[PDB]
Amino acid sequence: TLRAAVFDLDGVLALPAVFGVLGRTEEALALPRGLLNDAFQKGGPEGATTRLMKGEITLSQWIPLMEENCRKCSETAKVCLPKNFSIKEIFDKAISARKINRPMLQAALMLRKKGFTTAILTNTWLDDRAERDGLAQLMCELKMHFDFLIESCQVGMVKPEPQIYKFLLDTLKASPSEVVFLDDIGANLKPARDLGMVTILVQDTDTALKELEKVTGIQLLNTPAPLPTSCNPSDMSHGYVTVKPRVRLHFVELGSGPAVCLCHGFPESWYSWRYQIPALAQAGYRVLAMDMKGYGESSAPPEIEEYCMEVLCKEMVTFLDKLGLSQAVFIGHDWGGMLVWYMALFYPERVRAVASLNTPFIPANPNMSPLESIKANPVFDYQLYFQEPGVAEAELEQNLSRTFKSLFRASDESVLSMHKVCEAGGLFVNSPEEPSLSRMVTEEEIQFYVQQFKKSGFRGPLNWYRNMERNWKWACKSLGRKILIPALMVTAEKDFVLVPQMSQHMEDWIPHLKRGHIEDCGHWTQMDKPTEVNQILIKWLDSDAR
Amino acid sequence: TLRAAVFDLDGVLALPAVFGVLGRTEEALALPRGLLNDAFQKGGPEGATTRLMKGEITLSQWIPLMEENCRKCSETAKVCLPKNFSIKEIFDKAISARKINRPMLQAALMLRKKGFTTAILTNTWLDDRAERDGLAQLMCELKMHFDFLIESCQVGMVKPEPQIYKFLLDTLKASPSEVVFLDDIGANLKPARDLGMVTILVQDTDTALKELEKVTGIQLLNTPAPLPTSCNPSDMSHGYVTVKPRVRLHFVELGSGPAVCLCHGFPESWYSWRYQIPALAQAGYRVLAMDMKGYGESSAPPEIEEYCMEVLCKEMVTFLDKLGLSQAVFIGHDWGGMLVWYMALFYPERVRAVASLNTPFIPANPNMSPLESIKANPVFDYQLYFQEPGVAEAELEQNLSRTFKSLFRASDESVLSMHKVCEAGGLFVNSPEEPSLSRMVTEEEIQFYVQQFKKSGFRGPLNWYRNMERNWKWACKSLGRKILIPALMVTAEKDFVLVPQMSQHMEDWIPHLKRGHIEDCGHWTQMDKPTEVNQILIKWLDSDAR
Ligand SMILES: Cn1cccc1-c1cc(F)c2c(c1)C(C)(C)C(=O)N2
Ligand SMILES: Cn1cccc1-c1cc(F)c2c(c1)C(C)(C)C(=O)N2
Repeated sequence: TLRAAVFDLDGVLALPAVFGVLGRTEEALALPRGLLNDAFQKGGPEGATTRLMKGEITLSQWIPLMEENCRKCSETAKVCLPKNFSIKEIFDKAISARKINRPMLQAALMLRKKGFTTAILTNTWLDDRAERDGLAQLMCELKMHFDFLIESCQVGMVKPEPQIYKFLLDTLKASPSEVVFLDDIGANLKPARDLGMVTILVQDTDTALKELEKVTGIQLLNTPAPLPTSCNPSDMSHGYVTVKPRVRLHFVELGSGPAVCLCHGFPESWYSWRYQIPALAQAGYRVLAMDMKGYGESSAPPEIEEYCMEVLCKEMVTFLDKLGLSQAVFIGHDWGGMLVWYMALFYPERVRAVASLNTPFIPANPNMSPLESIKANPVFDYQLYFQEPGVAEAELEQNLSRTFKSLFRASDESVLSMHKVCEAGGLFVNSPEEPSLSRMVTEEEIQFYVQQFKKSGFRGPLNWYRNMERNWKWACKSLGRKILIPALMVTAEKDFVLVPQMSQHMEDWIPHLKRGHIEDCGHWTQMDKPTEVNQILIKWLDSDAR
Repeated sequence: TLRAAVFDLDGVLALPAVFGVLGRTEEALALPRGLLNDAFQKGGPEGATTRLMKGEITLSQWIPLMEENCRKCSETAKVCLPKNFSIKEIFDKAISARKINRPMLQAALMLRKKGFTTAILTNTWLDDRAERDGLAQLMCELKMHFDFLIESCQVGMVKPEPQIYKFLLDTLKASPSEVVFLDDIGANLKPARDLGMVTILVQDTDTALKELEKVTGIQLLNTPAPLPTSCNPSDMSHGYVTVKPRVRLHFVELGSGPAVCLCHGFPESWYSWRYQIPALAQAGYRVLAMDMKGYGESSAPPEIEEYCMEVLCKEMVTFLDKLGLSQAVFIGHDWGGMLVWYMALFYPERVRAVASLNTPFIPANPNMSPLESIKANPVFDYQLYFQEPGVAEAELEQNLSRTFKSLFRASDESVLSMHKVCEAGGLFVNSPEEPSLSRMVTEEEIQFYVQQFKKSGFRGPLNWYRNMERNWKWACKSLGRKILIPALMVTAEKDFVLVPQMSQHMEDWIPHLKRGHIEDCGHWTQMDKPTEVNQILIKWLDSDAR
């Protein structure tokens, strides 16, 4: 029975293959067929290319050796290479053109999801070209999805030498009959077959996957669209900044490029952005996913006033100061969404661009007390229930698993009434003791939230709702302003509290506002519709945040 | 007696002042004298500019109000503004041209060093212009050096209103006669004087500093060249990455731009780069200063083999993988310098550029055992003393303060023999019990190293020297290679072990090698000659690492 799947890189996980460009170049330059492929393999195991693949020499050292082989081959074939003939130019273009073979990667991802050990085994080189970063990026993206990456230039062995296959088997800790090995080079398949491994000769991806599906008995073709890559908390870089003596802020950090600061809502975590973190970093951004004040590994002081918007915003500015960041793009959800609009209003110099999921920008009404305003809309009753210190803490802390399982549900799964929370005595009075697991979350994801909330509970988080008067007074100072920096408002069709219609007057305050809208999306936007969130954010970041 | 110094921003800490550009524009466009300055102040406390300075409106909202005032003023003066007249263009240029008044900042820095509380008090605006980052950067650089920053647009008050001066005094927790206040606007000085503060009307910086020196009795002009900005450990962003189950790497992080990974030597810390961290981040780089494996907050497993170059380099590659970085520039010192050359040789795709301080690149000699090679040069005897597990640990751990005070000394202060360390029975056998403090370090800096080494001691650090055979075998695999990526070798004139002459054959292996050389510099390069190190690294980074 199979338990391991091994994939080649060139022509398998990445397309188009380089040997294809050797042929394509021959045809474009009208050179004899096979001339470049012949000069590339010249000397066989004793040749320049084998030395390169074994890591004896670098790619830049190899380039003139290939040029000499090309001259030798042309002399014998009684032809002339063109005037502007350049091996460097040919390989730069080929490497740059090679992209991840997305259906092959998805199949590798599905096999690993079903318990397979996966590896990439590749004949590759030590790339020291000025343009080497393109390939470093491709390898980085690919390698994260596999248990092992075995590179010929690191191990000093190449396919089709028998020892590299023995090295592979030892690395996998598997017998040959337990392995499926995919390669586009027939000669590189022979030793794996001779050892007793299941082998697939990859020409077109579709046929290769049909063979792979047949042999593993796992559906790989025609599958439902997969979710984006998520985060394993123990594999992330964890950052910590002291913003003031008693307050430290925790964040998770991934990628390079313009800083993108993600601000979660209530009662959440940096982990609420798990589906966005890998995608935004892959899109070319340095992601900083916060544990907002009162949450996770960030400090949670007990005082109400520590959670007013003015204090929270000041602390986020200090956070940027201590990291040496003059700006960040601020993306918020729920309470995080409210905070980011206020960052844009009070600290526009520090905000590269601003985006909110669900939370609209609504200016303070200077002619009405904030308590009066909240009372006017019945959907906001939960916010009145959250007022009295200790009441909501007791209900939410009673059974953490029940709390998160009852809260984190899709629009067509909610056990929460929301109407008359105070009158009914709580949010969960008509909710089961042992809620079913929502289709959005796994038990493991629920337990992460349970583990995080064991540290500080719900006091700090609830305090975000306990500064209505304080926030109203501060917000009133901004009434003559407009938000004129790049801005995006993302509405969720099925958020029954933060309804899309509530955002309708935003253009009055944010004339250049851009929008996104997610159909069949509830309150927990990032985990409800991660693919759609990623598409909207990446498109907006690339056009408006640079 | 004075204990607080307050500085204005425009025309005091930053030059040239904006009001100067209003005058300069008038002259360039041959407009009536004072026309633009008059339209700028139009309406006094009731005008557009006061509203802007109080934070009622943003800079982008203010621009058309200023345009209207300019039209009104021109109509009255019976003149016409030019065809291409633009307030936005005038202010963008002015803000962009304004730079930090370096001698004023140095004086503020000296006063704070001598126990003064320092603050910036400024009439400023909420900047939402597309080009706002330039100013966000300037404010960031400036604010870090002061106890307080009071901005008119945040507090809703402006100079010369009396309340802002009362707010300042309350913020400083000081009586008026205890404050010296510097401003380039005479009208903005009057309320501070009326309260009883010492005031200085800033025209030219030199005269302002003479007045400031006279009143405080502290030398501010003609001072010796100050050291670069250092790091306060509790004010840094601290990062943590698990590279494998039992190994976590700690780093300090500052700035934005291309990733620059700093790798210290033996027996050091991320803190050895304290003078480089702020300077490189200010130069436009994202600095990652490591605690190398075995040190500080990084893991320190006991096994010798955990510290061989192959393992250390693999872990640094995983470190990049987990942070989502395809490359970093690697800068090393001592053992860190050896590691970075090997990163360049084995992982060139992951190394944007490579630099070493003191440590030359010397290829393995395949015809001689590494132990034989070390024996040939008497200056390397300390490395033989470090071989036997437990011997050097006992001496180095006996008295941490004595260890660091004896080690960290300039070339003309060393109590260390280095000749016949084994024979004499130790490095400190002819060293005092209570060494004097070297001119390079403070007692506080020594205690930081003492505190760090209390966690794991010297086993992990010494193990870096205990892999001669293992490193020699691995290094031999790279003998056919050349380092062809951007590289810098920095020699230190007075390093008596890693002598400049030892680097003389490097061009044979690194043909495109760039060099730096520091006169009167010992082994502890970063703290010995921080200004010179900063100059060399920044110049090389900007030309070769992008
Ligand atoms: C955040 N929160 C805490 C307790 C209850 C909520 C909460 C807040 C909302 F905006 C919202 C909801 C719950 C549902 C799912 C009903 C919805 O459709 N919108
Ligand atoms: C790093 N180290 C640990 C114990 C002793 C040293 C050590 C290493 C050196 F390369 C070196 C020195 C000490 C001095 C200061 C003599 C010098 O000029 N060069």
